[PDB]
Amino acid sequence: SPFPLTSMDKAFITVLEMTPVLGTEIINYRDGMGRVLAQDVYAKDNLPPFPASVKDGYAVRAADGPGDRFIIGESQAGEQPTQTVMPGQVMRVTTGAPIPCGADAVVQVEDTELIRESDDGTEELEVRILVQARPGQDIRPIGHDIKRGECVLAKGTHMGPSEIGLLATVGVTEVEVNKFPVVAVMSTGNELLNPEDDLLPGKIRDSNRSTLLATIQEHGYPTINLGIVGDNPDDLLNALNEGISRADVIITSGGVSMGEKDYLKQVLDIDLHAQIHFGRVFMKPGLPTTFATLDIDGVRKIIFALPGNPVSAVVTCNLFVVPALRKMQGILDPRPTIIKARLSCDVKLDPRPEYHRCILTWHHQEPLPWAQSTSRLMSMRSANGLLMLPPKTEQYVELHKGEVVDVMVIGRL
Amino acid sequence: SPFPLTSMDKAFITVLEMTPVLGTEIINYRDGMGRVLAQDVYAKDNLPPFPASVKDGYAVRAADGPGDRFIIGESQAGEQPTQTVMPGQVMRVTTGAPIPCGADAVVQVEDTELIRESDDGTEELEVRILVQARPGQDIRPIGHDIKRGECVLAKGTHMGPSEIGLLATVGVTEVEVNKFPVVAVMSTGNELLNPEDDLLPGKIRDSNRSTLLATIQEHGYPTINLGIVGDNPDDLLNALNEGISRADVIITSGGVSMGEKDYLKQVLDIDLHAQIHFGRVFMKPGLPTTFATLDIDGVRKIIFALPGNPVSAVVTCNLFVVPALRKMQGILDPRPTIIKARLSCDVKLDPRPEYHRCILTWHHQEPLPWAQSTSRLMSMRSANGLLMLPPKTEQYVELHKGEVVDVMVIGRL
Ligand SMILES: Nc1ncnc2c1ncn2[C@@H]1O[C@H](COP(=O)(O)OP(=O)(O)O)[C@@H](O)[C@H]1O
Ligand SMILES: Nc1ncnc2c1ncn2[C@@H]1O[C@H](COP(=O)(O)OP(=O)(O)O)[C@@H](O)[C@H]1O
Ligand SMILES: CO[C@H]1O[C@@H]2O[C@@]3(C)CC[C@H]4[C@H](C)CC[C@@H]([C@H]1C)[C@@]24OO3
Ligand SMILES: CO[C@H]1O[C@@H]2O[C@@]3(C)CC[C@H]4[C@H](C)CC[C@@H]([C@H]1C)[C@@]24OO3
Ligand SMILES: [Ca+2]
Ligand SMILES: [Ca+2]
Ligand SMILES: [Ca+2]
Ligand SMILES: [Ca+2]
Ligand code: NA
Ligand code: NA
Repeated sequence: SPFPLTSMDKAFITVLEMTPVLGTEIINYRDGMGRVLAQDVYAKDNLPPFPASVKDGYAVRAADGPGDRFIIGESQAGEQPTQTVMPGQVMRVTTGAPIPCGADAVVQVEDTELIRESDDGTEELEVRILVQARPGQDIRPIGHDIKRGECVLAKGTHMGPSEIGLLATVGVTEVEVNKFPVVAVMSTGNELLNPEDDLLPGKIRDSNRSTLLATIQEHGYPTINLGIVGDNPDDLLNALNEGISRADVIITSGGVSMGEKDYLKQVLDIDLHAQIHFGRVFMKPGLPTTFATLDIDGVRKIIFALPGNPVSAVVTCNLFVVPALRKMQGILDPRPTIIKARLSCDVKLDPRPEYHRCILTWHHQEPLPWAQSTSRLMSMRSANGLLMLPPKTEQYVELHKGEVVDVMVIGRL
Repeated sequence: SPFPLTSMDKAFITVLEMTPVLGTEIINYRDGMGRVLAQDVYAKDNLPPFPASVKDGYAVRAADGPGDRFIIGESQAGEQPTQTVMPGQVMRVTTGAPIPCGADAVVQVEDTELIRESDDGTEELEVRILVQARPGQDIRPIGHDIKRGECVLAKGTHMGPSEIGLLATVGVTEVEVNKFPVVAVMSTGNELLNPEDDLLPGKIRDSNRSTLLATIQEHGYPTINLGIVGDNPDDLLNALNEGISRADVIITSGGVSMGEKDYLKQVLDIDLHAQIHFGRVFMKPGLPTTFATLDIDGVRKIIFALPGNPVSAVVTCNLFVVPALRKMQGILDPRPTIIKARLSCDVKLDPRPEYHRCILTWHHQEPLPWAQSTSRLMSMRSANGLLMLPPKTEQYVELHKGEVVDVMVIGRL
């Protein structure tokens, strides 16, 4: 128009406020990594479901005290005992085996001495108990860890390996979760060739599509590759319509500044009738970043039209797209983690808030990491942070090596 | 035997020293996430491959100075111009378009005023240049960003999205990388049922297999599910032989303490003829953790026999297995990231170094994160750290809330 310069705060809040939460589906628990539960999950059994030994040793009567005992048998892991321990008797137990009737404590083998075994040294017959056990010692009573009827996982839980293991424990193998967003990515520009092409005069290879798709995939979301689209409104409209049909989220790059052949914003508004919430952001890089929604058939589609410059595209993808995707897949607080780190070099501040990929490194002595902006060993590592520099003011015009700055985590630390 | 209590330092060093690096394979660049390059990668083209405009504006002769100029045409993105700019002339350019012959600078449109356009307002004819440009301004010369013949990625680089984008840029779509390890996981114990089973007397559901497989999958490595194996040497040997055939790494859990039906270490030594490098570790939890190698047909197989206790299994998997897998897939320094964090509560120290899953959280004010050991909102989050508590000494017997401790990162922050 030009569109108003939207502040970074307002643009980010607008993305989260306008992005929908996807519907739910039932999945197998093994497919639950990174999913958010849409239901509370309850145990239908006690854990342990029988009183269970914590130790290799003997199930005893605490009231017998220390002394010499006849071993009446062994409680085997996986088998309910049938014998009752009576005074002067014990039963051998292993870790995880059930406690027999008549015993109220376990004495670990280290607190015993063997007296007699069968001539074939395969059976223990008599043992000396060297300690006074307390009732209940080294036994997990029924339900000690989980009780039947207990809610073991709450709706809203963002699951990792231990939550999957908990579902396995309680036998809840099918769970309701939010869907993951399907994200379509297209590149735009008459100068672009595919990565697989040799160069032709006036042309370059499309890198943004690969970088953006890889970024989305790294977060676990399914993607659709919509290819390269030329700088013309008909082709852009057709590609957007395909994205809308096939995906929940459409990411484009290129064609969002005010250039003679930058058509995306016109197509979004005039042809698609999408609502453009912002078309410029007061940020460096990323000035022409554009965010639109399209409500069709009771469904809200999300469209990010990112800048064409490759660094701008990947930075703005991490700032705006990834948090939106996290909200869509049901994460209750979708904001990225921000950590404090020390600047590795002096920096002159821009009037705009400025963002730069960096590598966070901890030195085993120092409490704060260093942020090295993108060495023989550092060239081996991928960026895992986005430095977040404050706007310059009449007071603060520069920051110095060692000073503390905010860094958004964008990769595995 | 019992096996010697191996110090944590020695056990960890032994794992890394004895673990092999896998062989290489050629992959498509799109499949490169998390891979390590086994070759240097070179650009075969310049970037840009033509002198490219940084701006929407006009390609000018700097020597003409400011003034009124005839527009002789437009350089289009993706098209080599054919006209030569002569004195008193300019050519319209867009960002990324080639600079025509005869021009040596770009003046952005904001530093100009239009004089005349065609009656049909679709063609600019005459423009006022308001600034004195410097030769080269707002042009990326050929090779400014990447030069033909330049090494753009070194062998040993652990690739993320931006490295994939760089491969796309230079058109190197096939790259040599280290293989990922195939990791087989089995559970052991006569008391175990599958997650899909209803409980039977004396039995519990196998959770370790799910938790361990999910942990490995979270790191991107292919897995093989070897199921549940009973406490008997024949079945254990057969399952290990299947793992050895199908996988690079075999993980078991259970059956590694000194109990009457704990057979794994006997099978590994006597039947498989594997070399057990350690069979106990002075750590809490994880005392019976076992690490073995098996050299067969010039190939080194890796076997981790982890403790059966579910918390021990997941802790020891993160401490020993994940670093080994990182070395196998070619990461040069496979050690996890260790960060400094503040303890959320007082802790009594054990004679053994102690490890506990926790959640790291940053508060937007404070420089160090807090480590909360595994709240309405915190129950929504998965563990992302492993607290690393030091052994007790005659001097240090306890640590207090707020004191700084080491935390190993085990999840996305
Ligand atoms: N997919 C892409 N891969 C690599 N470079 C790109 C890609 N798309 C655009 N570019 C380049 O980025 C720069 C800006 O492109 P442009 O389409 O003008 O972005 P915008 O108009 O959104 O600011 C140009 O140099 C252009 O060639
Ligand atoms: N896969 C599993 N899932 C859940 N619990 C398990 C699993 N394997 C073993 N356990 C339990 O862990 C505890 C220790 O098992 P055990 O086989 O004695 O380990 P180890 O001998 O290696 O110390 C027992 O209570 C046992 O039932
Ligand atoms: C409202 O926008 C402000 O908060 C936001 O939330 C968080 C918690 C998360 C990171 C970051 C968000 C990605 C962009 C906006 C900035 C700030 C400008 C951001 O910083 O910190
Ligand atoms: C040699 O073992 C010591 O260093 C190791 O390396 C690092 C850098 C990485 C984490 C951790 C490793 C997983 C276990 C051993 C500890 C220590 C006991 C560990 O701490 O810090
Ligand atoms: Ca363009
Ligand atoms: Ca443009
Ligand atoms: Ca067992
Ligand atoms: Ca055991
Ligand atoms: Na930009
Ligand atoms: Na253990």
